[PDB]
Amino acid sequence: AMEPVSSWGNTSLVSVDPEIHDLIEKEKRRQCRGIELIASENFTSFAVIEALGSALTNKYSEGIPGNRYYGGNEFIDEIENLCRSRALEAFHCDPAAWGVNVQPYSGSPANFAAYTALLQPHDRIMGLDLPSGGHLTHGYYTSGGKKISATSIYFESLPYKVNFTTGYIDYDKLEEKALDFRPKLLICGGSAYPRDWDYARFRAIADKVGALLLCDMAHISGLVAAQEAANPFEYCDVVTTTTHKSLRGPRAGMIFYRKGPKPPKKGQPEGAVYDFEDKINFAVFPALQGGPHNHQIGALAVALKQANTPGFKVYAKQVKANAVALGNYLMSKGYQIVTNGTENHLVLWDLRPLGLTGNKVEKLCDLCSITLNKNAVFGDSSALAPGGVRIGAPAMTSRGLVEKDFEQIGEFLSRAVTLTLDIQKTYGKLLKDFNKGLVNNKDLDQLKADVEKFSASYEMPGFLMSEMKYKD
Amino acid sequence: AMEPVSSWGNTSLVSVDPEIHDLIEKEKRRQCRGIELIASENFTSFAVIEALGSALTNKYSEGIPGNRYYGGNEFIDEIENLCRSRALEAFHCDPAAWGVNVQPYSGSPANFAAYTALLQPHDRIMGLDLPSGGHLTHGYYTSGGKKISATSIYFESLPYKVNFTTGYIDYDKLEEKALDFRPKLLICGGSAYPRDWDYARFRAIADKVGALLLCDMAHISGLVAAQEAANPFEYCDVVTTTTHKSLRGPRAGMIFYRKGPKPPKKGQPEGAVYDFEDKINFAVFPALQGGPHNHQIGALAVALKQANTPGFKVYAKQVKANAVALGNYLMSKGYQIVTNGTENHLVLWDLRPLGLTGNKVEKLCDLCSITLNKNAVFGDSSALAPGGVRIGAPAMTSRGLVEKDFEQIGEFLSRAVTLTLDIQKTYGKLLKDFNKGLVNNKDLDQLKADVEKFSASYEMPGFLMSEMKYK
Amino acid sequence: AMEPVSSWGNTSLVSVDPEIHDLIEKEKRRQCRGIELIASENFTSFAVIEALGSALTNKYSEGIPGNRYYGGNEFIDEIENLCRSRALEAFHCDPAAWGVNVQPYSGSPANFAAYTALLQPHDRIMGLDLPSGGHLTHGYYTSGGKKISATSIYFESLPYKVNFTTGYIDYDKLEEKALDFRPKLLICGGSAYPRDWDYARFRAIADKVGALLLCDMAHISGLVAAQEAANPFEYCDVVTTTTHKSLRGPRAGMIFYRKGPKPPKKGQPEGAVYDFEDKINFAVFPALQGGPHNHQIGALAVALKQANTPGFKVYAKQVKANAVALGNYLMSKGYQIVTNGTENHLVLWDLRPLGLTGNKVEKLCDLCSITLNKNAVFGDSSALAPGGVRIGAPAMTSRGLVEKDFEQIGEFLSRAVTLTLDIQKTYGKLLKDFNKGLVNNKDLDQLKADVEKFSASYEMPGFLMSEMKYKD
Amino acid sequence: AMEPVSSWGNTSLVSVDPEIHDLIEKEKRRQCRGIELIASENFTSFAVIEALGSALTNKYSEGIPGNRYYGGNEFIDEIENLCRSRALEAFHCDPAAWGVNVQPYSGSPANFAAYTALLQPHDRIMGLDLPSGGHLTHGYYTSGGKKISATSIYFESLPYKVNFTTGYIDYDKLEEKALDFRPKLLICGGSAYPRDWDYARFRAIADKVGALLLCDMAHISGLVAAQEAANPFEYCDVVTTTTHKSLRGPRAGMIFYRKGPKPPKKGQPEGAVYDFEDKINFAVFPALQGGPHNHQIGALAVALKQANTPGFKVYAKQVKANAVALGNYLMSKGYQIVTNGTENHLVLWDLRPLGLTGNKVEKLCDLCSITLNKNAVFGDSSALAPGGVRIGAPAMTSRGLVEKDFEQIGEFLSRAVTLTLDIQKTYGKLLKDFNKGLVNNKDLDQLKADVEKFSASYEMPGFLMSEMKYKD
Repeated sequence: AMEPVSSWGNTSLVSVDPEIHDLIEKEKRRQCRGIELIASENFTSFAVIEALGSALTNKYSEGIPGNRYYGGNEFIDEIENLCRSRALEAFHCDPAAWGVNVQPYSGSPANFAAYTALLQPHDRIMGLDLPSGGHLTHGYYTSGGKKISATSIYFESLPYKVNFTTGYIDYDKLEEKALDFRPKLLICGGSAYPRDWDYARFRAIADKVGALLLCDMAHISGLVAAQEAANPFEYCDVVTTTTHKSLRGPRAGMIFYRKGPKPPKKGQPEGAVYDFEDKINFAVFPALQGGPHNHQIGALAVALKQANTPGFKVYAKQVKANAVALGNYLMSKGYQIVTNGTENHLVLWDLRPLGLTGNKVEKLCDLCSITLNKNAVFGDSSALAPGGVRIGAPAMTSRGLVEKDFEQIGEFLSRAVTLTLDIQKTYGKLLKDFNKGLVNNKDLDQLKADVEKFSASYEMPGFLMSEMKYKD
Repeated sequence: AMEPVSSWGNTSLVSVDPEIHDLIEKEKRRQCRGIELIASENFTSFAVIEALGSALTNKYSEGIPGNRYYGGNEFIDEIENLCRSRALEAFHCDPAAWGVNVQPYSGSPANFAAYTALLQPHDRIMGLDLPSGGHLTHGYYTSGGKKISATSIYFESLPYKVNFTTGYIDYDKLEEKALDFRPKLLICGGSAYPRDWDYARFRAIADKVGALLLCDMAHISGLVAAQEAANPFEYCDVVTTTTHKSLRGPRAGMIFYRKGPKPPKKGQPEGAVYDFEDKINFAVFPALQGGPHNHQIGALAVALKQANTPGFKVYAKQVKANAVALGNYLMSKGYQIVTNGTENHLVLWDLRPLGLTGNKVEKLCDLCSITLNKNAVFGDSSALAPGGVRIGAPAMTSRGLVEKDFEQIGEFLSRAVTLTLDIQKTYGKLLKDFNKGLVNNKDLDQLKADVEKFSASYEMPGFLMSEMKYK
Repeated sequence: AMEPVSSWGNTSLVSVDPEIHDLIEKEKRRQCRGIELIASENFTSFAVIEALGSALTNKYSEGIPGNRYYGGNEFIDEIENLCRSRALEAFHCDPAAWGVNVQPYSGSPANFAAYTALLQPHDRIMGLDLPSGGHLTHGYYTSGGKKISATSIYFESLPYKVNFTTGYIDYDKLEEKALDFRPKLLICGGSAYPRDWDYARFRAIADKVGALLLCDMAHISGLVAAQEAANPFEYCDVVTTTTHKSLRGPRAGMIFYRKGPKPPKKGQPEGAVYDFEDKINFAVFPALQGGPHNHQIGALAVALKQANTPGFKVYAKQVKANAVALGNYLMSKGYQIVTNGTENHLVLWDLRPLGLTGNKVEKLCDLCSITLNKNAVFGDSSALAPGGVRIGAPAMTSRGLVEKDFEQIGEFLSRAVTLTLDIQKTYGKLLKDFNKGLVNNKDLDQLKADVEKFSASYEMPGFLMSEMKYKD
Repeated sequence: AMEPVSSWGNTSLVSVDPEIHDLIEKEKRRQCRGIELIASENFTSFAVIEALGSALTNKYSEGIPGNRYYGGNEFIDEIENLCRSRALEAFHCDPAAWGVNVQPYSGSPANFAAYTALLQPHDRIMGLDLPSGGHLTHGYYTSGGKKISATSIYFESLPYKVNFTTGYIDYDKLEEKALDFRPKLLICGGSAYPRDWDYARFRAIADKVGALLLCDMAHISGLVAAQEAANPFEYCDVVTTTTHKSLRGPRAGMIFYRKGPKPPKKGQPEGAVYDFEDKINFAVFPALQGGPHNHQIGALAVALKQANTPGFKVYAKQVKANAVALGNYLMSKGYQIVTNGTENHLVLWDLRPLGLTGNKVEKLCDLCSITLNKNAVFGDSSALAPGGVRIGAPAMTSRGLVEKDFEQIGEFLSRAVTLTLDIQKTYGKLLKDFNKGLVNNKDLDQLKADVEKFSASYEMPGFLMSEMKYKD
């Protein structure tokens, strides 16, 4: 006789699996007690989480609204239709001119499905170089010829770079490379670029070379929705994105695409219309994915309602103000940040004038509950180790921090790199020598204590600190 | 001034987004007031759902445990390590001989990651034909040459088929085709095959052509774990799977791969070891995916603990017994099911002797709250419309139903097919004429009321019916 | 000062390069003192050879008539236009329905240019399996997965086979395979098939799968021109060929292609015309080849004028009659030939009922001035060594031999096989042991003397035996 | 009842095919009554032509010497062995360190076989841009992305260019592009570059990216053999070539390749040996070609003996001296040539200061029996039409012309461009209007008469003007 539904199927997690419950509670405390500066990280809302953890996971719904493979989809269809319509609203798109597919499981699935829809295998693609701040999904191969990204495995990629002196995208060199290489797809957007993008110039270049133009706005999508960044939809054919990061939603992806008549073009028929919609939907399903994750789609619909509010626009402004305040604090102490400022959510800190690598600063910061990541500076790939760190404002801004709180984060960071220099001075630059300073270091222990006391004093979206298992 | 954190960030869904809360409540009612017979569907536990909706969604953890790109992953690592060890335990794998990657976002990403790891672009692949019960991810192109599956877009696929007459896999024709085509990868496993798989013969055939052998056990993984189906790990190089369907977990995928010393093969260096682990891990990340969905991984760990219990084995046996009881009931009424029985969780009902297409039955059933799906029968890819339906036992067995209950489902299905025949008699075979009978049909109305009364009488996992909005 | 023009530039070969002159003279003697049974070989006319060795080699003429890259092509254009129209005439083609490109350097270039014109890289192709009598250029990979043919390197091939019992093409199994594999191109034609081809059935199969249909008629082109074989042009979209072999011309290739209105079809616009011409021309140049070999094209024009005569049809009839006579002779001695006959220029002799490999017979025959070649039988690839030999009539028919002379060739072959059996009896079946009987063998010596006396008694086209350096 | 062998088979071309005989005679007169300035053109010897037009055309010899598929090859083997040894000797190669395959049907087949042997489909290749003086076989795709060369269809090509100001190869931009693109094969060699090549620098660049280094020496091979050009074999892995053009042989190709121990390198296993020989032979046959053209191989053997003489070195010196004399003559009259000189067999004349396109000069020259061709200048591809012409010295040098005679060619070319300007002045720059001056133009008729009288005063290799049908 089967174990009754009430026993295996309705009992709470704490009773069914205490081991996993305890680990989630330790993770909740860790999220409270640290300074989260990873620029792709955020803390999403309880309401998002409630839709994410729901019976929507129980429904297979292959196809799209109106064109499903089987039945029972009356309410899945309303949810997905509402999610699509809220996505277009949040990004201020006319539905007569733009559509969206909200089924991609995450950002990288969204990008590969866009490529699969738009290109043939082996077609040429250009994206921002990884050491210049691009993302793996935009193409990456090593100097030894090893194809790392599946984009470089299944297509033919060539990167473009920032100017090695200024840290800005070298638009003239990109134009020159694209005229030589003739990509079928030109990608803009990136993961570690501290300035806004000139989409109008990308459109000029794409038109010269005959390329499709795609923007991957994953890192900045919250700023785009809030009209706190340049609008890629004004110039790009397709726009991909994650829904987490600065949009503060669940982990998922979206693909936006143009619809309707095409703008006037050289020697090509009158009345021509875009033909992206069917290709993109078909690439997502049946080509690449299986059943949608309807709980993710439901949670995304919640996130998009939350993003299309006056409150979210104030958040987006504060994210930017906090990044500027942190960058200015660091610069005031003599530190050097790439381009000497920022226009978005992140700062790139050049550690070479300190004689440090980002590997050392990242390792020491992680030991005092500050999470950031090493990052190449000025597009360099010849340095043994990356010469900088990337630091982002979205996550701590979501916990209510404002400029003065980010200036205190700046001083914690200044303390961290001072300790890092102290270790390197005492023990040396070699990592097995540097590691000697990371154990039994009372100054490091004290910085960890200060960081955790600071972090633990702010609110937290998504769960109630007052009810968590580990409150200290 | 920013909105307080508590306002946007801690308020419940019912208050933040009443529209979406209301649609989830309507869907909750729909799930426990219908007869869910879609063979890939199941109803997972509240414990899984609680880990799924958790703060684990807030952590980026690119890499694998012990080799992460970022810091702060001390507890993510413990969760993923526990998930991996529980997956190996559920499927009775020696960790010295098998590893697993639990990051694939779903079943289809798991398969494409496995192909990326093991194959070069345009390498040849063979899998069960979609009309014979295979899955899209095993390859599919149309008679017109259109490449539908990404597997057929980026690789070179060729399907193998069931026997036209018996409905069993034709292993002799498969071996003949594999000798001619010389796949680099032979895929076993399927989505609509009602019998178990001769893995030993797949290994014999793979060895004759020097192919890798992969089993996609997505549909039967719960039966495999409970040792209620033959074990593909005994013979396959790699096993991919979903974690929902018969395994009753979250939507996610896993890739299992051999590790350690290889068994003897002529032309193989003494001491040779498998080299799958690094290639599979690398294909998942950095090649294809980005950050893992750690809430899925935590929820999967819960599901794998629940699966590795005596209770789950009782469930898996009951799923099979319910599928048999339903198949036997239909055959007792004179209906025809493919291979005249089943060895797993599903039954294929051949509707051709009735003069009915699968879509007519699927449509009428959906209007009386019975969800199944049309399905080709005996590998047929000529017929205008599929000639059968596929019915699965996992989801309703999860609501506590046993053989007698599945015999009542059988009577509901008999009534549905009778009503379909009645409409076809009166309005005709053209779908545009048939549809006229689906409106203002008092027989159809009554069948729906009966089905929903029936479905209402059983328990429901994952949420409390006593708390739902629409009772 | 430079060497005077008349010294290096006008002096005869005999004086400029006595070493090569001597070698050509030894090869001329070899050609008219042996029995040439290689089914792909012929002996061409002096008039072809005079055009082949001419000042036409000095002219670069990239492009096609009416559309060259260079000037100075007035007379080259006239020659190439003549050659094209003579090609269409020789194969009874309406020039409104068919065109031809005569620039391919040889047969294998003609095939690859056709694939490049018609297909995308990695498209699927089906041709007759090499062990079933197909050609390497139709696709060939080993059981170990080694891609041997460029066709299998750059495209995706799958072969079809003869019936393993009867030796005929298994058309039902071909249709079954084509429906599964769905090639974009189906190839017919072969190098070692003793029967004619059911082109109507290939067309029915190609239409069922939507394939283009190509005939590589290289081996039988002279028979086709003479209307002594079924006409591939009635059913195939494209026909490729060598111009040597049974057509008796220089070594070159041609690609014929349909032009003008298409036959009725589903989903095809009314008034649709074939679109092969520009693609095939462009594939030959600029895609694959460089300057045409105008001496080849001039020599080909001569051969096509010679092929379109009553006398050539009599020759083609005689070729067939001689192959049948030889096959009948062998069968009357108890030997076995595949399909128990022939309908074209060649015979496939099954040596397995004699306990012999084709390798042994080919080697002993070669030492006795009989040239043929080993060949698989009944499509077998599992054997160690091929179990048969292929024998063709075109070359010795060109020296004037008729049925009774080919029956004498049969008796030489019987003697050769009897000698091979005697050697195998004395020295063994292992090839290394067998070879011991091929040195200082009195009966081998005698058979060689008799073969060469026989061969020397016939006329020889292409050069004057009365003027050659080595007459005895 | 066959036609007698002597009738179709031994009768002379003049009797068998008067139409073709007549056209070859017209082409013979055209060759020795005009000024041949096509830099890829030459006039080969009668001795070469005698081997080219010979019974060697009758022999199938698939395989290589010592590894043939069937028999009868005793003398074909001696010829091909002698051809290969004479090729290595003419290019001063140690046969322990270099091998050669002499079967490629022409230059473009030689290149594609080398690519098939060395590379996988879609591998990256870099070669000199067509507008910068490269060859189609090195890669070519249009600005619209149309893949023109098979090299660009089956592989992934990217060109490098000359400096737009100086006309020399821009080695710095080449190294920059190779570092970004990471080709598997770097190609040097070209069709319209007037300076020598820095092979040592190409090797430095190839080593930085791990590429193979191939030289296509087709245009300069006679200079390389004569040690009148830098030696590509010192630095390249593989060298391909035509055998016509400056080497003055038949139309054929060769692939040379290193063998034996590899030179020391970092990360290179000790004792490493080259692995090209089998891959290249196998690519030529069976992968790409069928039977060798043994008449081309014999004619090539002749040409290689003629090339390895002191007389040929004086020819190569004179070719270069004649190109310099012509370039200096044009510069003395105020014309501009690219790089202000030449180091090889050709000159590039920049017509832009005159307001002329090469199209107009080439067409007017063709009308007065001067054959040259238009050519892009300084790597420009933006012009509506090329701004230069390319002029080569090999063909007229082979008819015995020396510096004084090339200065008369220079004055003839000055007269041609002066008349071209006259037509343009009176009718206009639109080629539609320009053509109005090319008919019934008295100065144009007189220049033609002066050119043909001059040309008739020189000797002619390959045939006897005293025996030709169409004398003056």
